[PDB]
Amino acid sequence: QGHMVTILILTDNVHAHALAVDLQARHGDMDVYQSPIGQLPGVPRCDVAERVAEIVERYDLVLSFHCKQRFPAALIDGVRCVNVHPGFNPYNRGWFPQVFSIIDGQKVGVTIHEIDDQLDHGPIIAQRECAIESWDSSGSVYARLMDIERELVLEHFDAIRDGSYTAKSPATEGNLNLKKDFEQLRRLDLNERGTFGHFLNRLRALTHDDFRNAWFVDASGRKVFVRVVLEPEK
Amino acid sequence: QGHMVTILILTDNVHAHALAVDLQARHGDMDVYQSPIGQLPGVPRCDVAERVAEIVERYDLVLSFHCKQRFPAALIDGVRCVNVHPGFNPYNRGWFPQVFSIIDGQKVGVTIHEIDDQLDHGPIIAQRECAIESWDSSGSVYARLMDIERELVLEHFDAIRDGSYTAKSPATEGNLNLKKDFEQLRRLDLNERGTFGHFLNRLRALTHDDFRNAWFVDASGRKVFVRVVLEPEKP
Ligand SMILES: Cc1cn([C@H]2C[C@H](O)[C@@H](COP(=O)(O)OP(=O)(O)O[C@H]3O[C@H](C)[C@@H](N)[C@H](O)[C@H]3O)O2)c(=O)[nH]c1=O
Ligand SMILES: Nc1nc(=O)c2c([nH]1)NC[C@@H](CNc1ccc(C(=O)N[C@@H](CCC(=O)O)C(=O)O)cc1)N2C=O
Ligand SMILES: Cc1cn([C@H]2C[C@H](O)[C@@H](COP(=O)(O)OP(=O)(O)O)O2)c(=O)[nH]c1=O
Ligand SMILES: O=S(=O)(O)CCCN1CCN(CCO)CC1
Ligand SMILES: O=S(=O)(O)CCCN1CCN(CCO)CC1
Ligand SMILES: [Cl-]
Ligand SMILES: [Cl-]
Ligand SMILES: [Cl-]
Ligand SMILES: [K+]
Ligand SMILES: [Li+]
Ligand code: NA
Ligand code: NA
Ligand code: NA
Ligand code: NA
Repeated sequence: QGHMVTILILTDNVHAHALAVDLQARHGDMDVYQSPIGQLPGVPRCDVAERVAEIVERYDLVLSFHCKQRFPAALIDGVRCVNVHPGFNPYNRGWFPQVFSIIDGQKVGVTIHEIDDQLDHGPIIAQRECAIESWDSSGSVYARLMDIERELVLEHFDAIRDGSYTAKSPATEGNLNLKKDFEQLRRLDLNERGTFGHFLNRLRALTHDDFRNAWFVDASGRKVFVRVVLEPEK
Repeated sequence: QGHMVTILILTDNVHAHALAVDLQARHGDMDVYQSPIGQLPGVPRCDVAERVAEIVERYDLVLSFHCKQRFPAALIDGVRCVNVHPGFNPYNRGWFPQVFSIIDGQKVGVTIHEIDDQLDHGPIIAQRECAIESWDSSGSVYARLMDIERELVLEHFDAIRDGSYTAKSPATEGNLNLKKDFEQLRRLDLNERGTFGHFLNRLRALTHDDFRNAWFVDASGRKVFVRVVLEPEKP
């Protein structure tokens, strides 16, 4: 690779974009793009499936953040690809890890890994845990994860740039959540039974700033959105 | 007796006190005090238990506009006393009625009644139901209760003043909740089992603006306060 690694950053996430802009300031020989479905205003857009040859020619590393789908096989063939996933691989791989970890008690955190042909699966370069508190919501754990992502990436950047790491596969496969798994959690069945703790975990997992995630339908057919506000005694 | 009725209002609640002040424009011979329990800024105090004899001598009618001090027998027995109560008697008498009605499905509303030795008991002069929607909390219901209280009082004030009504006791005793019943409800047991509906009713019942009412203790012993935000979908 040597001393001049040309880097393509791909992300649709607002925090990771901001981090990428800081990396570009440090690195220089870097372009930062979003996908055809990103919502970052003014950020150049790249359809990776259609631009493979061009990417393989121009860049020495592709560094994605919070990637949701597989890369083209040819891209993997042609160029080193690394992803930054805001989960603790291999637990709750896939969509919105802290939502699922609030519910199931698995670790959450940030994982830098090589990209293979399974989602959030390839060999791990670096990772960092984020402890979840009994008062946390999705929103509050996520803000900490974004801080962790920044710290972790900045710590390991030169090694990622230089390829001077040796990544290691996780010992187990873990589990994967899909977009549809999140959507399925949103509907609250008023007749569902459980413990109060189970229900509070559900609510706090679906609480993320003012997103209208959780809803129920009342006996008259009216939909009602729900979120919780949790505050530890101090 | 119209203007010849000399009225005392005892009130410990900001909304009820504002209503009392408004009534003072409609009726000259009316005094407004808070009890020793009140924390209303600038409002003069009257200790009802110490001042019973003078109250009975000087007034023709005593109104409790959410007075927190219990009226002793000598007061209630010696002058007509009327309560304006933010519950629908005889259901969930006593403390914070809408909290308990959100959970149990009993009616809530406002009741104006003559006072006797029991709490929120006695002949009903007027009352009005407040509906509770699936998205309501204690705070949202209570705000409507204060609007209902103002409506009902303004409607019935002349009859109340003059004692011209024919009041009727409720046919059943209903049920009574005290401050301790609310303190106990506050604490959420994480191992309690129930329906999601039942749980949401508990949380919204304990949700009232930014009051830190509901709490649980986590596995490590840390207390955590909880409230819910419910928003119905707009058409
Ligand atoms: C102090 C306190 C209040 N609240 C809410 C629920 C309450 O219904 C509402 C108003 O509270 P408050 O203390 O102004 O209570 P009031 O509305 O003045 O009524 C209380 O006193 C009257 C003398 C009695 N007739 C009532 O039955 C009793 O509920 O605020 C809370 O949710 N938590 C609280 O700690
Ligand atoms: N005779 C009488 N009947 C009433 O219905 C009545 C009065 N007086 N006076 C004004 C007001 C008093 N209302 C109440 C309502 C609830 C409690 C109550 O829960 N008491 C608790 C102790 C409360 C504390 O520790 O702060 C108890 O355990 O008795 C007390 C007074 N009131 C109607 O509105
Ligand atoms: C899109 C979306 C996100 N979120 C929360 C959970 C996500 O972890 C967080 C960040 O969302 P987003 O930036 O879409 O996801 P990512 O971290 O995968 O780039 O926002 C919701 O709660 N509801 C939603 O509908
Ligand atoms: O209520 S909706 O889910 O339909 C719209 C969500 C709007 N907000 C999402 C969260 N951002 C803040 C970042 O989480 C503000 C806009
Ligand atoms: O958090 S505490 O419950 O100790 C105190 C909260 C005080 N707030 C009560 C609600 N009012 C608004 C009126 O309902 C504002 C202050
Ligand atoms: Cl949040
Ligand atoms: Cl169960
Ligand atoms: Cl409220
Ligand atoms: K290949
Ligand atoms: Li009362
Ligand atoms: Na290349
Ligand atoms: Na008189
Ligand atoms: Na005086
Ligand atoms: Na008298």
